[PDB]
Amino acid sequence: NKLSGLIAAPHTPFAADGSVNYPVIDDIAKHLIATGVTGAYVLGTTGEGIHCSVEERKKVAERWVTASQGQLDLIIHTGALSIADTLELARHAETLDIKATSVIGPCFFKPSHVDDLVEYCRLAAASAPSKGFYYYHSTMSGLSIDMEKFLQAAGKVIPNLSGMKFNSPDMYEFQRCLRVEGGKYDIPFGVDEFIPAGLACGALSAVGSTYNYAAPLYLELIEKFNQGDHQGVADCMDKVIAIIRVLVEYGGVAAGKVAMQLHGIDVGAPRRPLRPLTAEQKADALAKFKAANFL
Amino acid sequence: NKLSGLIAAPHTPFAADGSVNYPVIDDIAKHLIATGVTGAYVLGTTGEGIHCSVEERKKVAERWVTASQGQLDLIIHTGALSIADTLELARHAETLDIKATSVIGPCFFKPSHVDDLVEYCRLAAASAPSKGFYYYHSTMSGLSIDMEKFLQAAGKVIPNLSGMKFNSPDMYEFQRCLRVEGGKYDIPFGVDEFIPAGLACGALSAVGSTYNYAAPLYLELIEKFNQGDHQGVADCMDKVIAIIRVLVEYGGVAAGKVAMQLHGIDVGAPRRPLRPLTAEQKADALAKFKAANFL
Amino acid sequence: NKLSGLIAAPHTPFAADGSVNYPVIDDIAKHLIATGVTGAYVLGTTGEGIHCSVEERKKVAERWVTASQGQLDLIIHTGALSIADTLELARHAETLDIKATSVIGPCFFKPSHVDDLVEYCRLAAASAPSKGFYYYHSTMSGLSIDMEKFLQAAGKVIPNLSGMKFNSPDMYEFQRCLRVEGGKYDIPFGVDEFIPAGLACGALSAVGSTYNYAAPLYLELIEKFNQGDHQGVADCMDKVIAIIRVLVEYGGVAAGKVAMQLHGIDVGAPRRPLRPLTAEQKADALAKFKAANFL
Amino acid sequence: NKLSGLIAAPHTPFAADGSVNYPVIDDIAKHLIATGVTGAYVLGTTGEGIHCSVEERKKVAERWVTASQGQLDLIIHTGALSIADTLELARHAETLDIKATSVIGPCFFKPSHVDDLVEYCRLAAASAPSKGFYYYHSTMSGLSIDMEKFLQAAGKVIPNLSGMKFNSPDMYEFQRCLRVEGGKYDIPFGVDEFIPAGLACGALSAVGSTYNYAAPLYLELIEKFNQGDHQGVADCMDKVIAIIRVLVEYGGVAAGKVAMQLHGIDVGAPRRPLRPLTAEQKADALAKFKAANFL
Repeated sequence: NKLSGLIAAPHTPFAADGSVNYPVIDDIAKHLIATGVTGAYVLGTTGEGIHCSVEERKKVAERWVTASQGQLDLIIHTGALSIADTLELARHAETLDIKATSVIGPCFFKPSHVDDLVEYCRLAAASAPSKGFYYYHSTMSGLSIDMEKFLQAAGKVIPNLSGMKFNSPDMYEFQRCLRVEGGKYDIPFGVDEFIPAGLACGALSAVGSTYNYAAPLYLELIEKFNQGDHQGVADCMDKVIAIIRVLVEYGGVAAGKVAMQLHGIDVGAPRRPLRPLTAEQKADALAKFKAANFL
Repeated sequence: NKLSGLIAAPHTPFAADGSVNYPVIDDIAKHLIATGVTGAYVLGTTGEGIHCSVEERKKVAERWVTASQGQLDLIIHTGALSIADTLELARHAETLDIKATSVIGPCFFKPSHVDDLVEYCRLAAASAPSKGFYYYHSTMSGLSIDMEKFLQAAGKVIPNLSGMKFNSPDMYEFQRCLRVEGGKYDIPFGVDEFIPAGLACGALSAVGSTYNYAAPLYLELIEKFNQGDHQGVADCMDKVIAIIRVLVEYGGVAAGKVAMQLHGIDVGAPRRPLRPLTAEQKADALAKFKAANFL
Repeated sequence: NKLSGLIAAPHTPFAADGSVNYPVIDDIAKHLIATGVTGAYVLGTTGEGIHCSVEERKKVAERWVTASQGQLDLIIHTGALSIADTLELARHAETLDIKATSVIGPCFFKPSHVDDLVEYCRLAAASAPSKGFYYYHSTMSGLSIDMEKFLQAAGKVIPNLSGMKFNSPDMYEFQRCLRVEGGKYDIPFGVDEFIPAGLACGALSAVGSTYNYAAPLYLELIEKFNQGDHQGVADCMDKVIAIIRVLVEYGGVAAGKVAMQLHGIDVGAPRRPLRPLTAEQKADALAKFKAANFL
Repeated sequence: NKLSGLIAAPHTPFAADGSVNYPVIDDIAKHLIATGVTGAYVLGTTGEGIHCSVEERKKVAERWVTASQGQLDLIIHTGALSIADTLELARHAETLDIKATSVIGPCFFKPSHVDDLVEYCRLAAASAPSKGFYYYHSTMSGLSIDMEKFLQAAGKVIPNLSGMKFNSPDMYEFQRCLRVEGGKYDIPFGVDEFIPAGLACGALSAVGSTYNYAAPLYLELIEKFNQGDHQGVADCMDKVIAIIRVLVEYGGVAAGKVAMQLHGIDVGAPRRPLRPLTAEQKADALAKFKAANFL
């Protein structure tokens, strides 16, 4: 069963001292359900998964299950630089009522051959075997492996392979991945500000940080696209562009976290090494988000 | 005013000894006109302009004017690493019945500030003042200058600025450039294998190498896209993808030059430093182009 | 007290099933002491620190203390993508009889401003305050921050700053770092195959993987350098080059681990995602190490 | 046979309007001879060769022959993006009383295989067959070809191959190149700010821009290095570092051109696309050069 619609990549909320603020996960989940989002990609980049300890990540995933009350497709990102940590997280995720697990490409010792990336993913997927498995392809990992070649090789050895979260501007590679094995795999599209391109290139779902706080804007864009209203799509993209400008100026995680206050949710600052916003910067970011006129 | 439809970036034909084979330009131009292409972007990357001497480039541009008989919008790429060469080529282009001149970003001493790239373009545009002027933005130049900021700054000091040929996968930047100065500028889209993305993001024209030999395929794709026939676009992209695979395997210039034989035109090998294809490779490339089923 | 001489960056030994083989740490330590190495940089890149869990890393550091019996300067790399993990590791290292802790630059969310990298390091250093602190500068982290600027800023806020392990070919930057604050800081040089350059540019110590199994070769090179025997330095570098060729062919961690069998120590395979060597590759690597003629 | 000592890479002097100011070449050459420089690498990066037209480059090379009166080893850089230009420049250089020609790696269509770079060089060397031939390896070209493999392959098909100008921080690669074919080839070292590293790694000569105006400083550094006076080398490098800081702040070509005024020589501004210095910046750069205390 492939994903559909908008899947948020939610933040992990931190208290003033940087500890995980677990009850605020309930707030985020309720907001996602209310705004038409169909799922959550948990503890990925936007969720600062790699900023949390193994024990924090287990507790965050458990809280997402209880908070979502079966109303969201849940995908748990279990990736970490340590295979010990990854497999421990995968074994825990296997005990949860979730749709799938996922790992991003290791970004320090960078796999440079298809087979090496496949074997890393095979281990993670085999530790959560009764759940689906998505590779998380991100340009932030800096890998040079072609994702069509990866998907073809991984499909032969990972029996619970579901597909790939695609965080890359390479729309040619995206289209080739959609065609692997006769279209078998699920390739949720990961670049929010490319959404007209994703739709035109065959995306069935999109996973992204801005759907945490601007999902109705994108649901309107999708409807205008389906209705052939090209001017309406452009008008929606005026507002999408205005959002992205704030993320570029102030940092995607930091500014996106501030944006949650436009829905009454204080998810705290990012964790170091990410830089927090000053009070002046937070007020400027909120003002620019409001001027974007999407709420 | 603005370009429309498909603009081919034609090859420069070389004889067996590597000299320019000027009469074959007549053949290419007749083919472009016959297949519905509306213009030619001359002596760019596909045309190996930087592989030709100043005197060769002057004669090539003259031959395109004569060969096209007023039936193609002609844009002459005048860019070179030497400003002396660039301005000599621009002064010559100013004497020709052409639509516009254009320069690519200098790729050795790479401009790193907006104003530095603007001043280089300003000199080139001012030597062909009565023609339009397109900046050629290519990721091959390796510059880190944002194209929206460039276009805003360039518009203030280049009075014949027409816009920008956009050879980059950054669809967010593309959409911002389309919006500069209330949509004043012309931003032809340069990434053939992204054409559904470009169209969905507002492209009014496309400029590319594959329109030299597969224009009917892309004309059909554009028709299906304008009709909202999403499956039709994907079916066309099956064939586009098959073409691109051959260019990736054998080299874009080298394989595209071979593809011209499918229309009876021998444009020779690329010039060194580009590598020529062996007889066996040429035959394999032609077989793969035929199997792509676009003719 | 600045480091002196050769500091090995030891491997972490794994058993056949990938678990940590703690008693083999005793073997490595005894070999380092016997071959004239003065210290160990523990759980860095060569030690696959980021491949181990927090609990594994604590136990590995404890074993290095007991194994070394006060005969080695010990520097514990505590860096991890999670600040929670890093500070937990630093708090544990503070309880150990070691010289210093160290963190590498975070490589996913890459700090792009000096102050942001400084604050990350300040937190790690302040959790092991009674030990020295070395920043681990590695080109593998992909950061664009100038290390002289970093050291000048970090010196103002990190009171236990000792200096920097310098794993970069930028010998100009290296020389500037040696001069910060009148030469206050310790800059162990991290590129083994550059050692003549490091010596000529003022290095007082070198930290590296090849000193695990080839320390006498480099001790001879250093003596020849000090004695003005330029031909002897070149002759030693013939053998250094032969070693590096094997690391390039088969992987630095994987081939270096195999090299430990030339001293009777089986440190196992690298952990995934690093690729293990086949039996045929291991035999070829050992044969090439022996042909290098350094043992 | 092989170069020795310091080889300056001289500037090309431009008049106020950007035209070549040929008589100032006489001034530069007289200064180089007076200060003990043994050769000139002409129309390379520092000489802005790729900023000059073919006819300008011919006349510049002719002026260097006349101005130097047989007292400098002359190497003419003939490289250009167009093979037509390169071979025309090489044919002209073959008529001159010079030591060698040279080409830099093409930087737009980047050769990615050894044999492709070899064939480009082979053509350029074969058009000036009675002169030596140096490949110019520069990281500015952005090629990923290993220079030892290149030199081994090039030696088999280029009979007048002399060696390689080495502008890269990879001292391991440098040392391997020095060893090719039993040490046959000449590998002048191109990174001024690394000169202690180059000397320690076997350099017999250095080619660089700062030897245009600080040759006595580097002659003293070489003397101290050959004496094994490690503190003396470091004291000289204090002044080298101070020079390099000005080039980093204001641009290597732009600031180095200004530095020629410290010897009474006005070589003008760089050519566009390089940015000129304002009057205030020129005065600040000259003050910083004077404070470096090398004159």
